[PDB]
Amino acid sequence: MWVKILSVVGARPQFIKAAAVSRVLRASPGVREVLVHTGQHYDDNMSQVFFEELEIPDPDYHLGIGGGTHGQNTGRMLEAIEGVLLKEKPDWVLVYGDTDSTLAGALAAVKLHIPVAHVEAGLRSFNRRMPEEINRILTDHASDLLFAPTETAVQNLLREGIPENRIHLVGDVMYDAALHYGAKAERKSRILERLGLQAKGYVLATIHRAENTDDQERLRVILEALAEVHQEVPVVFPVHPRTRKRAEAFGLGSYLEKVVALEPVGYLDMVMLEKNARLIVTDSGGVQKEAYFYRVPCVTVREETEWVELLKAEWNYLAAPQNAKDLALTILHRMRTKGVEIDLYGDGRASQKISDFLRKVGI
Amino acid sequence: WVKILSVVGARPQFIKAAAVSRVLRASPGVREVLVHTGQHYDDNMSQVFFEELEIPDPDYHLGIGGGTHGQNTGRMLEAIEGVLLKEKPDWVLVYGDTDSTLAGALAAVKLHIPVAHVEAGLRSFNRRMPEEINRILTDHASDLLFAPTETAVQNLLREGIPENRIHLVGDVMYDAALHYGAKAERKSRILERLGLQAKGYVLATIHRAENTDDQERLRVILEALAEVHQEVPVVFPVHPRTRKRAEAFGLGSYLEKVVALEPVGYLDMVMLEKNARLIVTDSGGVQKEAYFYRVPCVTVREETEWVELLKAEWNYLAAPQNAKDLALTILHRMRTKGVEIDLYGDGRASQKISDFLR
Ligand SMILES: CC(=O)N[C@@H]1[C@@H](OP(=O)(O)OP(=O)(O)OC[C@H]2O[C@@H](n3ccc(=O)[nH]c3=O)[C@H](O)[C@@H]2O)O[C@H](C(=O)O)[C@@H](O)[C@@H]1NC(C)=O
Ligand SMILES: CC(=O)N[C@@H]1[C@@H](OP(=O)(O)OP(=O)(O)OC[C@H]2O[C@@H](n3ccc(=O)[nH]c3=O)[C@H](O)[C@@H]2O)O[C@H](C(=O)O)[C@@H](O)[C@@H]1NC(C)=O
Ligand SMILES: [Cl-]
Ligand code: NA
Ligand code: NA
Repeated sequence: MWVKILSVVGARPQFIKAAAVSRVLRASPGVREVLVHTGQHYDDNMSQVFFEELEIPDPDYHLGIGGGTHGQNTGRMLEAIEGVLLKEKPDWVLVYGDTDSTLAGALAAVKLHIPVAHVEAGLRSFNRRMPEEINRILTDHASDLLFAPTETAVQNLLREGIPENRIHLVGDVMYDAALHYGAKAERKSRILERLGLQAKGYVLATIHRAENTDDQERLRVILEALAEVHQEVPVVFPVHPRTRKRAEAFGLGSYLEKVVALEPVGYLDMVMLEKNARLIVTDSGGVQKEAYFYRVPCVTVREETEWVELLKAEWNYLAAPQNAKDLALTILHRMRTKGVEIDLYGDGRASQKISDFLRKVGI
Repeated sequence: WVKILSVVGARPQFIKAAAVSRVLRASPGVREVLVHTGQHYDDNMSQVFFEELEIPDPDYHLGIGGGTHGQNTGRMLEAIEGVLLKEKPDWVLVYGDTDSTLAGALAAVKLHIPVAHVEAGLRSFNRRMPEEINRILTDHASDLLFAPTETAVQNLLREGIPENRIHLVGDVMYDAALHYGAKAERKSRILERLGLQAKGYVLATIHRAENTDDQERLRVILEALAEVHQEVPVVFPVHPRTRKRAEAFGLGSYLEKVVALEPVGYLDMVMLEKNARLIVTDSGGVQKEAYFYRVPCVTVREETEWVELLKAEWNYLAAPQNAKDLALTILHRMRTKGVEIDLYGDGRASQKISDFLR
């Protein structure tokens, strides 16, 4: 009954998913966990704070890979992860989400015949210019187990020819995380006090996607829209490090001063900011869902989302950044809104469902 | 004019690329760029194809190979992208199903460079085969899928890939046989060199890992071929890895018993194929080629991706479970043939491909 299960994680949102899962595997008797941190997120506010606050053991391995092209990053990680797998020889490799790390892990494993399970499988944007879209498609096609969080994702995998018996709708482990760490956030966050905000008295924003930050006019559209909204309702913005580097390089730095621009916060503070906001504006996948978790209206600053159920339930609304004036107006309009009551993403036990499937599979 | 960059790493990919190159040189507004990833690198596994099939010197040799899946693929992924960044082609073409193919496709698609897969949609339905993974992942990464067969088309549709991205163009390896057949007739002296009479010998190639990494399977095969040899000469251009495995397991004496050769160039292979009474193989290319020349084929495997060849009775599967059983199957199939049928197209697969890229 001694099974070794190795998780590959590279970034903040993967650390959070792995926490939810690791919490449950830690209670599985006879399961040894190994964690490989690939190196993409290394700053202590992007990485270690997740390990501390979320109670995750330090990574068994730090590969320290990041900062180059898709080829460099992905190719160096593929070779580096495979080296770990030949030594650790796990029974299962878990990969999470849709980064270059995810694919590099799936691909390292599948060629060694090591069973791979994709946590958060079958999400599609249908925009292959997104690197994440390639990553999750190829990942999914290389996996033995596909842990789908929604029915859309199930349907996506069936339509690409993947057999039912490898597909499991288990819900979203990020809902487990919100459920299980909520009380701890409540008890230990002092972020509202420290910023001097009260409930329903601000708007929360995050923005980090390449399409939005790698293009000067697009980024300007966003920051100027945020500064405008700030006039009517205060705007709290924990700026991703790369979003700060890009704003700076572009001369848009002045705009961050016109809002409540913070550094990245940890999960417990993030939970309290999200729970207590009037509205959340984001280009993050995870924040989209978490907005819904706390029944706070969301605007997503993208041309599409993989989380289509949120749009359909009216909790989310897309606003591509074409014009600052219009984007501000949309944000203020949507602050007045609410979606319909509905249960998405499961019961908070997606991680237990995952654990059960891993041990009782037949390897 | 439009820039079309081809990634090739192995013998069969040089052959496929030869046929495609032949069309693209003659195309009005096409510049061709060629990347050799470095996977096959002897003269008899590489250079001989460039010389004999009139393939222009590659623009880049990456010189990668000989490591694990992780090493070869990751390093190819990094190096190929470096080339794509300099060259910025309009199309990337990848071929077959090796690690080179997947690395090429994945380098390109993240840079928004349209990828087209030459030989798309083949499936063994055994995902423990590395190339099965490679061609699945490649097909889902590509923009255009050049399928050689109906089965391949159906495989691609079943996986959700839209019919507007799927072109059944036949097989560029049929192009190559057709378009370099004369040349081979003119230049090849190998039958004479080896004292062989047309249709007085059997041709064998064996290189798949499931047959060469398993000592029992390889012994079964090499004993079977030695037995067959007693009835009708067996000629065997031995893949170098296959030689190494045979020597490693102590099976070198079975190679001595047949007419074992080193790998041969394509012109010699065409001549050996044409003129063989029967072909015994685990190669994908060679089983098709057997059919091209209406020579009965035995495939030493439990399945093949080329299922039409079994259906048409030109090919027959023979798993290497027992040396004498395998030999008897081989001798039995020598005096069979399959039905009249036209597979793999008319020899203008490459022309159809060229047209679609504009
Ligand atoms: C490339 C891309 O943008 N793909 C998607 C990407 O995730 P996300 O976009 O959500 O990145 P993030 O926003 O950095 O993190 C969110 C968390 O940080 C917390 N968060 C956020 C800010 C902060 O200051 N502090 C926090 O604790 C929040 O509370 C959240 O819990 O990578 C994910 C992954 O690979 O696993 C994919 O599953 C995912 N795909 C989908 C479809 O949602
Ligand atoms: C992993 C694997 O085995 N994948 C398959 C693999 O092909 P093959 O097995 O045919 O390799 P090979 O036999 O070394 O070369 C044949 C040629 O050599 C010539 N040949 C052969 C021997 C010789 O001594 N001299 C020659 O000129 C012959 O006349 C032939 O023209 O690689 C192909 C590729 O990636 O393009 C895949 O498309 C393919 N997948 C399928 C489905 O067939
Ligand atoms: Cl690096
Ligand atoms: Na659930
Ligand atoms: Na001999």
